[PDB]
Amino acid sequence: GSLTEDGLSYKEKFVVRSYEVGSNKTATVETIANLLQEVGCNHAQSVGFSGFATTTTMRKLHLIWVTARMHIEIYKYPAWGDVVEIETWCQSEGRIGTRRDWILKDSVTGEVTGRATSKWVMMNQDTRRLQKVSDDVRDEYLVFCPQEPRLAFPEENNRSLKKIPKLEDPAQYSMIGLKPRRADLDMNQHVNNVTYIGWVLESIPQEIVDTHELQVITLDYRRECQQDDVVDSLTTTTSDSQFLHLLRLSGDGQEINRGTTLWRKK
Amino acid sequence: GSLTEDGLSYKEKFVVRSYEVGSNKTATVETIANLLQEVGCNHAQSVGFSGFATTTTMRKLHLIWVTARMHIEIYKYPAWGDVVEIETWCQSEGRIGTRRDWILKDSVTGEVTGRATSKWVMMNQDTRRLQKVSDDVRDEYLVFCPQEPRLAFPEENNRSLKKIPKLEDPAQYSMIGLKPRRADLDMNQHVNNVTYIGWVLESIPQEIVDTHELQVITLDYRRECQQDDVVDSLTTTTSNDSQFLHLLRLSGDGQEINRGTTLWRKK
Ligand SMILES: CS(=O)(=O)Cc1nc2ccccc2[nH]1
Ligand SMILES: CS(=O)(=O)Cc1nc2ccccc2[nH]1
Repeated sequence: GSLTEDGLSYKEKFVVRSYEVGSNKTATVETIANLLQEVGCNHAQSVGFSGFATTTTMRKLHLIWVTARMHIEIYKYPAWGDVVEIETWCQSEGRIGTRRDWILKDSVTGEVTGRATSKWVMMNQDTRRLQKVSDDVRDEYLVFCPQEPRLAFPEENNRSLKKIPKLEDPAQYSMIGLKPRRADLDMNQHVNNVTYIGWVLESIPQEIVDTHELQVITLDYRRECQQDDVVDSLTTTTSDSQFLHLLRLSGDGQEINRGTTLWRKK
Repeated sequence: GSLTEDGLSYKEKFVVRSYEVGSNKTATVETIANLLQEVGCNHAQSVGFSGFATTTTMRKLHLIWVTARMHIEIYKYPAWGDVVEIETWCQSEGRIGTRRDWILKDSVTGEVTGRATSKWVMMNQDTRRLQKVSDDVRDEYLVFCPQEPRLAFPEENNRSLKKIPKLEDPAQYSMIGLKPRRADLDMNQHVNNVTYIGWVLESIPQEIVDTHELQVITLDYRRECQQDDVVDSLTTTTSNDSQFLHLLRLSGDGQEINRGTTLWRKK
């Protein structure tokens, strides 16, 4: 991997692994999500940051970057043995936080096979309180981002910025009692954000998975699943096939995630 | 990746990923297991086989290669960003089946940081019945294996060939109600063999994990966990070092799926 000529974006190639593919022998959306996360960490390393991509000033204030929303759109999933190239860049969206974008390409043809966007906020790692981005912290990141707007999703009022509603009981489909295992944790012992995508998809029936391909997934992150927590995954068809998703703690029903998926007939 | 000069073994390098490491910021044993599986799959591809590594004759008879035992010994876990190089080769052990071995090295120093061995059997994929390797099928593989014995574990009576006993109730520690999710399945919709290693380790207390490093793991594969099965993971201490006896069984009737042992060293 490497920063591009201007040093304002990062590129990396990946060869799709045998354990990374589904029944179609093409990379799963969780593998795609893990590769986006990997190129994001490598971009942070290449410029001196750090998976919290922190400055020494944020480390002193116990401040970290946390994902608020992830949106992924796949046109063609890379097959087993194929090389996929991913370009990524960050951009501030005012005091709200930062946006990280990705573009996925086929290394052979050069065609865009997918794109992603994510919204991040600044949080005190202990109090879990959002303190919003200050000027002296903002200025430390501005030299690693382009000044002109560079958007993976430029269309006005696109799918990535749509408001997601709360699923109402009874759900059409459900997957109950989901628990994370040690392989679901990251290096800081927190549940990896990709696990939540997997948990959302657990409530999609096998008939949909076998006859359709996932085109779009949008996920909101509200609360973390704290290791010894149990998750319920709820899904209702809202339609192509569209679904509304809800992740909640098995006990009291506290919301952890809300999302939507769009699927195309094979 | 590539076959070595003699075409009798395969080598591949891997850069350790951020999501592949644990709390020590070094590759987990499940990441190591996935990388062993990947270089095994790439060795099969490089010579014409197709993750069952079958010949057209085995495909006609509905025969597959299935793991009976996996044994991994790690001296140093590769850190995040490090390149690890893995060499792998197969060798027949008569009509019983074949053995796949691995040697893990640090690409910078060249020192062996780990090694692994596995025993595989031929099974009919429909009836699940085992049968001895026929001479016509055996001959198809002989040209891709060395003739002289080449062992990752040559030792007189090494840990890789020790018989594992059945854990007796009550277990000291347990992790109940484990279920696989879609990411735990392979391309043929079966539970990936690496998931079982993860399930065994789920019953090790967090105090052991935080104060020790896993040195050896030996796992026997007896029965598959199907998509809709639920697993109970049982562990009892059997011991400077800490040793454990492990059992994976179906939550309901208590049918055994795996039995294993781990050895851990103080940090
Ligand atoms: C919310 S974030 O994307 O983790 C913050 C960030 N902004 C960056 C700019 C360049 C390199 C790494 C960067 N990490
Ligand atoms: C049970 S096994 O070891 O997966 C069968 C096998 N034996 C091989 C020899 C060379 C290349 C691939 C090979 N696959």
